Amino acid sequence: ANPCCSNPCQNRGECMSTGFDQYKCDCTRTGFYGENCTTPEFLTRIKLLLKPTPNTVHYILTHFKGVWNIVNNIPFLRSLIMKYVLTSRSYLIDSPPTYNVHYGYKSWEAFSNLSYYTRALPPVADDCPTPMGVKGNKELPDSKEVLEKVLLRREFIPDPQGSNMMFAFFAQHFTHQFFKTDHKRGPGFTRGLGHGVDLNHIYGETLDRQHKLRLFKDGKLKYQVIGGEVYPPTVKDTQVEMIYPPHIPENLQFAVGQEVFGLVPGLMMYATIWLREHNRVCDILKQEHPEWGDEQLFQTSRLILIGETIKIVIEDYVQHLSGYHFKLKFDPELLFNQQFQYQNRIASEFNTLYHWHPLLPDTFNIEDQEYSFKQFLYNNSILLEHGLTQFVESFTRQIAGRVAGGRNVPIAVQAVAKASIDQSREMKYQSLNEYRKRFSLKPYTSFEELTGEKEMAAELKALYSDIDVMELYPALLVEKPRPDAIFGETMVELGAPFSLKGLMGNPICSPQYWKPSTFGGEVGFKIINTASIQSLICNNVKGCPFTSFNVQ
Amino acid sequence: ANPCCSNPCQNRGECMSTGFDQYKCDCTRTGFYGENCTTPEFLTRIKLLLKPTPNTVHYILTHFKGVWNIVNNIPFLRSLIMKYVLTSRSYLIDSPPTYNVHYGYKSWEAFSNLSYYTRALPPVADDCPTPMGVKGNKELPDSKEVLEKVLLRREFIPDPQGSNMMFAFFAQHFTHQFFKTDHKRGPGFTRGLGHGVDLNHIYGETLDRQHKLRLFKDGKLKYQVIGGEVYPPTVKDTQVEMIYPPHIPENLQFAVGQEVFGLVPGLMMYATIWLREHNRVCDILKQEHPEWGDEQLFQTSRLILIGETIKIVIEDYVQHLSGYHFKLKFDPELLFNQQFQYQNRIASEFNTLYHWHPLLPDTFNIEDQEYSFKQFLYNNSILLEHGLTQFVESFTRQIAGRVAGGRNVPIAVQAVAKASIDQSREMKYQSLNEYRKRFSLKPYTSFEELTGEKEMAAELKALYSDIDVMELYPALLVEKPRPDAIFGETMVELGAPFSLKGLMGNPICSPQYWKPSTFGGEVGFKIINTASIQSLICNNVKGCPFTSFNVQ
Ligand code: HEM
Ligand code: HEM
Ligand SMILES: CCCCCCCCO[C@@H]1O[C@H](CO)[C@@H](O)[C@H](O)[C@H]1O
Ligand SMILES: CCCCCCCCO[C@@H]1O[C@H](CO)[C@@H](O)[C@H](O)[C@H]1O
Ligand SMILES: CCCCCCCCO[C@@H]1O[C@H](CO)[C@@H](O)[C@H](O)[C@H]1O
Ligand SMILES: C[C@@H](C(=O)O)c1ccc(-c2ccccc2)c(F)c1
Ligand SMILES: C[C@@H](C(=O)O)c1ccc(-c2ccccc2)c(F)c1
Repeated sequence: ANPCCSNPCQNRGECMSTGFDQYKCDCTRTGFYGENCTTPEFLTRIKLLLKPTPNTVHYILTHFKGVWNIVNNIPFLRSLIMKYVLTSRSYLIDSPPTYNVHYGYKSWEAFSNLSYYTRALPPVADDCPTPMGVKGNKELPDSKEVLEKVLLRREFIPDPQGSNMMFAFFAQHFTHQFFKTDHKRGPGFTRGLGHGVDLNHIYGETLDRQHKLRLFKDGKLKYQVIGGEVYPPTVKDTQVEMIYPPHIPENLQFAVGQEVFGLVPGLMMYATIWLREHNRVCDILKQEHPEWGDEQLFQTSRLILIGETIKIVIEDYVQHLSGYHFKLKFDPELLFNQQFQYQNRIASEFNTLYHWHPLLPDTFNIEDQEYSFKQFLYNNSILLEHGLTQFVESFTRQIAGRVAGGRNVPIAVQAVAKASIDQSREMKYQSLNEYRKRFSLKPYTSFEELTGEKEMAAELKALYSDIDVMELYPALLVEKPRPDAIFGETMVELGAPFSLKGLMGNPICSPQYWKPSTFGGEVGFKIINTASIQSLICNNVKGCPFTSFNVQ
Repeated sequence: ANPCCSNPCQNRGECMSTGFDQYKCDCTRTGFYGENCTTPEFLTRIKLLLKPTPNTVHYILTHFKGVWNIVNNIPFLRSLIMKYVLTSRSYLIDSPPTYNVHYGYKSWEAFSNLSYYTRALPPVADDCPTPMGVKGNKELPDSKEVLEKVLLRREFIPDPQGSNMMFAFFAQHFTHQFFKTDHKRGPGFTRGLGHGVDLNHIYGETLDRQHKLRLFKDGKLKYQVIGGEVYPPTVKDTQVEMIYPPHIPENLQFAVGQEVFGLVPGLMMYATIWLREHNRVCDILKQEHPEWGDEQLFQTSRLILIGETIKIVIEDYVQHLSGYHFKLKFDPELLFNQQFQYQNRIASEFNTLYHWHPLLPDTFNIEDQEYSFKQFLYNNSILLEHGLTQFVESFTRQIAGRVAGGRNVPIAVQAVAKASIDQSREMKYQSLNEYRKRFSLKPYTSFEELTGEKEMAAELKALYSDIDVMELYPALLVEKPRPDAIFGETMVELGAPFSLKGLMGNPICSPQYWKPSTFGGEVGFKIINTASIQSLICNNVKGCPFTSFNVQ
């Protein structure tokens, strides 16, 4: 019915219904015109003949190690490059946001309501004939079928890039401050109203909760000592609501401030590290500022840890998963002479694409022992038994699984992966090809071009029947990996834009904030500007265990 | 104690304590350096020698009517000018925000917490020796004394600019969607979490409330017919909470959606106009879109009314109060090639400066009759008796009072004006001269330079004793007016930046939103781009009564 169902408008033009059976395209600012925004303006034809493809650019970035090594030591150039990556990725995101689960037209409710995840492409109208609009059968393939045929893991497939468990758990810990689905509401609703890197997973989403985790002395977070070691305080001591199975002994119910973080020792590990880091920064600030009271110590520390997080997320985490020889840079000043919006809203599709469960192993090897999921889950006593040092050491040593390439989703979390398919559809996502087009990729012409192999492709073609109806979630996990890479094109070309906006669109990166005073002086500012995953573990973990997001 | 009390840092540099008795200035990006950021960089010395003063620029803008008349008809120039006014005003506001009642250092709580009004200058530390930091006596002059000596009105003083009661009630109606102090919390806390022009005063702040005001047919707001005329529905019909004295008859309790708007027929007038305008836009959208359902009609209409409001607020309201011969422009595209943040946060100081009660007359003349405050307050039957037409006619005819120039605050609202003084101090505002410095004005050197006269100046000098301790609120109302103007320099030089950010930093002004499809097509877009206070009254009010913000 809805004449817009076929998603006729191209190149980011917007489709609007003009009567029951006709439509119109708003080609404004697209660089195109015509009934569908398919015919290019002049300058557009040139830009197109000069735009290297994602894969081309990707090759250049992962080869010529000798040349990059030289560039990386010319500030004028490194900066010039990083600036480009930042701006060119960002113009891909709508800021301020538009569209959410319930609104496929622009609307104020959509903009104002912070409870929704925003949406990079509008949902498919509720009254379209097929789930993807017009193409395909009345019903999408059985999710159980897709799961089992192309997703589930037979034999564990290690990541060729060397991603270890430090990387996998950091990914899980970090993203879980801004992916916090509100299930009381539905998928598509978030509980993280910060919509970004505000460290709510350390400090708590609400004021009431933060106060319960706080010591109110020297700006510090409450903590306990077990052995000679610092761990978070108990639910009993703080009364902060945490999610634990009823069988968990009272002294093992840790607080930390993202309620879900008790369910995996790997999460509880980072929670501890960061808690230690905060109190560490407090002792530093208190030395430079004997006149400062409890509140400002705490507030300044949180601002510093936010800095540290972004610094590390860009220069170590992203650095690693990118595979680039070019040395990425966290430098807010690169943006001070550019058009850029210091705001952000986390997109449903970012959440969806970030379900990297293939990273998980079949057992968790905390050097010495090997634990199954059942043993590992909600079992902090493991953390206490081994200590942080063993753990860092063990998790740095263990390879995580390859994400793209198909058939690597651990059976232990199959319910999750199915849910991902089901909720994708519940939220009315558009097709894989529609998202590719949305992000300046060329659409796939065959399941075989998507996977880069023959078997899974045939299996998919039997279920979906038409490449143009292939769903976004599955395609991501099944997509042909870049050469010796962990992800395919789609993952990286949707992810980077979402990721960099959430990173750089943080108030502390804005000119008013980005100055020494903001962080208690040159000494606190340095804490941000020299932060690394390595030093985070070095300053806070008992030995000074070597780490990396990289299995050496 | 707090070594930062003396506000030693100049030119917008930030002061930070570095030990109990010493301080440091962060001169980052100010254009200055040195212990206090007082000594200019080179390019700064030049910019300074070329910066015409506010009064100079103001002269040029209000004279040469012949030249402006020519410029106003050269698009390339009008646009070029408007662009400049927009960008140059805006760089005066911190965006994203910083500082609020409780935070004089940068902090995350300050940034994240939408319940606070933000603050253009930090508060004075709770442990400073004097209220203004270091200067002045242990205590500020008695508020009752300042009120009575220089504020209260003896003889009504009409505005030399011709501002009428249409202007005064529009100002009150318009600003009361974003000035909504939460008295449960304190001054310095707001209830309008939209922080800007979101038309919550028509539609309601919450979803629950909006639904109660909605008809759920053709996108329309609920309404009743009395006589043959459209007025808002009753509290009884909708159950929407409204503030009315207990003696008000049930059929006179109107709904509208800003709970306070029942307390003045001038407010209830605009509320009705805008309600009519919404349903008018719905009938239009329904014609261009027979396929559209209730929700999208409603949502698109609200987006259009938001446009109309900003269009009118800039090209008629601001136009009028400015006194400029230059024809201001509402054109979001003027910013598309500039650095500008499409966000906003309403500042406590904006609230404070906008207390324009001097505008009010001694009696409200609804042509024929003359009502006192007691008669006018919470008395909608007046609105019913006369109708909208008489009212528009009457209010266009009646001059409002001059705001600056001293001694024009109606005795009827003296409690309010005192409150303003008291709450200013409760919230720890800095001195008038500190705010002047903050907005690139030269500080006043004598009460006599501030007022431009002898009597009130001597009266003030006896109370405050030192010009550097003169409070911001009183100074605004007492300040020497620009020539035949309603406001002085300070009012206009603080106001414009706050006002324009709130206006242009609205999502609909951002490139993604500013296109025809957003508003249901070319026909809806036009409704925005041709809106005027005149046509608003023309399309909605029974005759087609002539109006203006201007007593002719
Ligand atoms: C032992 C390790 C892990 C376990 C036990 C686990 C299990 C789960 C479970 C039970 C859910 C909730 C599913 C639902 O509510 O439908 C979930 C969601 C999710 N998982 Fe994992 N997972 C693990 C590791 C990871 C890792 C390493 C990542 C890396 C990014 C990740 C990414 C996500 C994301 C983004 C969600 C979205 C949930 C939300 O929006 O709150 N997970 N996982
Ligand atoms: C009959 C006309 C008016 C009456 C009876 C009136 C009275 C009041 C009252 C009772 C308050 C709240 C007192 C308090 O919250 O402590 C207030 C606040 C305020 N008034 Fe008016 N006033 C009138 C007209 C105006 C006009 C024409 C303006 C033009 C701008 C204006 C600007 C403001 C502002 C900005 C506030 C503070 C808003 C808030 O935080 O709630 N008022 N006035
Ligand atoms: C080749 C080394 C310098 C340039 C690095 C650019 C990093 C990201 O470049 C990306 O390339 C894609 C295709 O060109 C585009 O679609 C993206 O918009 C762009 O961000
Ligand atoms: C994780 C293993 C259990 C679920 C798979 C059963 C349903 C279909 O899985 C089949 O089995 C083989 C797997 O190697 C493939 O060769 C087939 O192509 C695949 O379709
Ligand atoms: C001759 C100039 C034509 C009108 C343009 C000026 C628009 C506003 O000019 C204002 O002037 C003040 C002092 O220079 C500054 O405080 C502001 O930065 C600026 O916005
Ligand atoms: C370095 C940068 C880039 O290539 O532009 C980048 C940023 C973020 C990512 C990323 C981050 C998280 C998920 C998916 C992708 C990326 F793959 C590359
Ligand atoms: C025209 C423009 C300007 O001078 O830059 C302008 C904008 C807003 C205002 C204004 C608006 C509200 C309160 C105080 C001042 C102004 F007086 C002038």
